Amino acid sequence: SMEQVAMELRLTELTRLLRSVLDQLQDKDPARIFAQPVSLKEVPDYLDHIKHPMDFATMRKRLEAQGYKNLHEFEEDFDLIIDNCMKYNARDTVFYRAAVRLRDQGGVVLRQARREVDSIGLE
Ligand SMILES: COc1cc2c(cc1OC)CN(C(C)=O)CC2
Repeated sequence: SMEQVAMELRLTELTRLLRSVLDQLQDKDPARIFAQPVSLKEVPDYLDHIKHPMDFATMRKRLEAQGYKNLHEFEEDFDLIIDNCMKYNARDTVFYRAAVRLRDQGGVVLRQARREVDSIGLE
């Protein structure tokens, strides 16, 4: 149907905006602490601690398969990256501190992304 096509154009547009958001967020991680899944070879007990792992590579895979239906679902995954890290690692670690900085700097980006999604009506 034409309606289904229109929907898919909207999803494609959202995906384009979210790709830009994701790039901007990952720039705020120059250490690449959050670029890849935490390795279960180097951290074998990780899944005992964290029930829903997330990282930028995994987000990007879902993104390019148009797997985010709205900004909220994307934000959920971003929050998982930050929140998992702040649980697993202690406050005095480079990991925890990197998560705080990512959260603080990313909020700026996400604040405007929400306005843009609403404004352009991508949902
Ligand atoms: C072995 O290598 C790494 C280990 C970890 C991280 C990053 C790494 O390399 C980039 C990040 N971490 C998080 C997000 O909890 C702690 C574990």
